[PDB]
Amino acid sequence: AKIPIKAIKTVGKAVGKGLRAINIASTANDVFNFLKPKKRKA
Repeated sequence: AKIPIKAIKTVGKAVGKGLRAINIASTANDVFNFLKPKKRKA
């Protein structure tokens, strides 16, 4: 049916936001620990 380009783009958008969601979630991890100097106390 008339829905090719929008078909591949639609799926590409899913995997695109899905893979990224895992990325922004992956970067948030290392980062979440990146701002943790040796301080420890307070």
